[PDB]
Amino acid sequence: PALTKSQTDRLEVLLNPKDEISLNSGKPFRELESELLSRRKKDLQQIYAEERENYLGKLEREITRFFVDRGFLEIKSPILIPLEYIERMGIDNLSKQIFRVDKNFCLRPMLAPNLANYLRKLDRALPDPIKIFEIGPCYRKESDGKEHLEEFTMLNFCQMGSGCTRENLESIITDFLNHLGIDFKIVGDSCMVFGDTLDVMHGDLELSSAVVGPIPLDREWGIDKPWIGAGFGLERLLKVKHDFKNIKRAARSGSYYNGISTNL
Amino acid sequence: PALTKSQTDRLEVLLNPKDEISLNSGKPFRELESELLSRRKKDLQQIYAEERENYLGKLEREITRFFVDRGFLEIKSPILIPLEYIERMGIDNLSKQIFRVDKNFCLRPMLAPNLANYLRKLDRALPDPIKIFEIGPCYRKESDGKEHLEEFTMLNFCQMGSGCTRENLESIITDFLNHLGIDFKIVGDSCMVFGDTLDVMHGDLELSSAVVGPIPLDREWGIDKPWIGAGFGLERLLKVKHDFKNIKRAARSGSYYNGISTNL
Ligand SMILES: Nc1ncnc2c1ncn2[C@@H]1O[C@H](COP(=O)(O)OP(=O)(O)OP(=O)(O)O)[C@@H](O)[C@H]1O
Ligand SMILES: Nc1ncnc2c1ncn2[C@@H]1O[C@H](COP(=O)(O)OP(=O)(O)OP(=O)(O)O)[C@@H](O)[C@H]1O
Ligand SMILES: N[C@@H](CCCCNC(=O)OCc1ccccc1)C(=O)O
Ligand SMILES: N[C@@H](CCCCNC(=O)OCc1ccccc1)C(=O)O
Ligand SMILES: [K+]
Ligand SMILES: [K+]
Ligand SMILES: [K+]
Ligand SMILES: [K+]
Ligand SMILES: [Mg+2]
Ligand SMILES: [Mg+2]
Ligand SMILES: [Mg+2]
Ligand SMILES: [Mg+2]
Ligand SMILES: [Mg+2]
Ligand SMILES: [Mg+2]
Repeated sequence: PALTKSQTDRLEVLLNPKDEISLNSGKPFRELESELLSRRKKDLQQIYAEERENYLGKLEREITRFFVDRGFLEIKSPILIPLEYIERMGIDNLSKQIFRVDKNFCLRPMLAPNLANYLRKLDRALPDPIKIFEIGPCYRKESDGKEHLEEFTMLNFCQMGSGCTRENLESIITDFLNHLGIDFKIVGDSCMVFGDTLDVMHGDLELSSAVVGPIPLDREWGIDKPWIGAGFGLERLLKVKHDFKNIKRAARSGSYYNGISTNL
Repeated sequence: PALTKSQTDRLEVLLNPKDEISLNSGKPFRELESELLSRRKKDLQQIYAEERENYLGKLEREITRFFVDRGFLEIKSPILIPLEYIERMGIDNLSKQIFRVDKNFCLRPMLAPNLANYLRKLDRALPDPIKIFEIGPCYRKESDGKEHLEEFTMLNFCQMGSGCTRENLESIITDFLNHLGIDFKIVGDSCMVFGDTLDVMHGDLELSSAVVGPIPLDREWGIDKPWIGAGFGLERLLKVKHDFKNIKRAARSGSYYNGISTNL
């Protein structure tokens, strides 16, 4: 008895990357579902007993330690931001991906504007170079796909002043991804906001877009020094680390806990 | 030369709880402002050199360790939630405090609905009792006040099954606030959502509302076991810990870093 698409979809939800269970074997659907369900219950019992940290939270904490230890100031800035920030980033009506809140606000689609404000303000107080980073939620309307979430988690680190070269930027990215054990290559790309970017690729998967300033947009933000920065999606890092087939396994969600289906 | 309200407001921004500087001394405004500015620059230089962690982020990590170590599963759930969750929590049109996103969504004003879903789902897999917690942003339209933010950070921990008594709930709260070094008392109050609550008070400041279930709302969420839970505002905990006069010092913001004005 062949499997329906609904049945295939259910078994894929319950299947984990570490499993070696074939759906196209001729085993009956209810027997495959029940076996997968029992393994996932066991996986959750082991997490609860020994490993009670959330993957996204744990990765945020790991990344935070890495950048604090390397001299970067940890920033926590608003997620609900002025809609005016969007036009001032030169996002001309990505502009269609913005989640609007009431009349004058939106959910941030990137961390960059808040971090530009911090760079400008902190340069009045802190010695050269200024090094800061943030990790937190960001929001984009997206087409349903294996690599995109509408609610995702960004890391953005940046530096302003001395040391703001492509060479140093690549070196930080290398040290960062070596710490996480993720292989990568850097490929040139372009962005309608920042211009030329350095894209950090794992296979076909874009982990990060990075930028070497200065750029003309800086004057709109009161920035007048060289700078570098890079933005990474944490759920994409987790997708790589755990070999997930769909980024939803990694997302904020009532539907998966650390890649294990909660629909048991 | 007396100080204007604008001048007073500027000096209050630059003043920290540890300062012993009188604005009503007769010192000229520009000399007071310049002295405060120089101390705040020094405070930020010391943070950057030695103490680069954000207060909200550091407190989230401290609380996370406390509850993981006590057997609670760390949850990270969506901040952007279905508007339908609001009516199902019996919030009948707090309903006016909700930030609406597009047509069918809103920014969560509490963590409770997501955690109720997790309790129900995890009870299919995990042994008794089920203990979970979340920390993260929540959103309420509020009047401008010393104790309220429109974007704040909630902790909610909860337990379902055995051990779900007022006695155990108070004991967890006591252990938690003793760990943070915050004195408190518990006072009865009422809530249009949950019914009777136990409110955790520091002086006149409400740190938490806690609830001993079960309650009739449980049937709407598939909950049929006893439960306990409590929700705490992290920025209010930081307000207490650091003696801030206004909770904005503690908030996600481009305007303060760890209680130090960024407008220097
Ligand atoms: N919708 C999304 N879901 C999950 N992660 C995302 C999403 N959008 C961006 N990211 C992550 O944020 C990083 C920096 O954002 P950027 O603006 O470069 O994305 P992007 O170039 O639009 O990505 P893509 O081309 O894959 O849509 C990306 O490299 C990616 O890792
Ligand atoms: N607008 C806010 N800003 C900061 N913290 C908040 C806010 N609303 C609630 N909290 C925190 O969340 C906890 C639990 O939420 P709850 O629904 O009990 O708040 P509340 O009873 O409406 O508080 P209040 O009466 O002070 O408005 C509160 O005890 C408080 O510590
Ligand atoms: N490449 C990432 C973001 C890189 C930016 C790094 N940091 C930062 O935002 O400050 C610089 C800056 C100055 C003026 C105007 C905007 C920004 C992305 O595309 O999401
Ligand atoms: N006192 C806190 C929240 C306490 C709730 C604890 N945990 C939880 O949400 O699950 C129980 C539950 C079951 C059915 C419907 C809603 C909730 C506040 O008022 O913000
Ligand atoms: K496999
Ligand atoms: K999500
Ligand atoms: K004082
Ligand atoms: K805020
Ligand atoms: Mg994109
Ligand atoms: Mg791209
Ligand atoms: Mg990109
Ligand atoms: Mg209230
Ligand atoms: Mg109250
Ligand atoms: Mg309350």
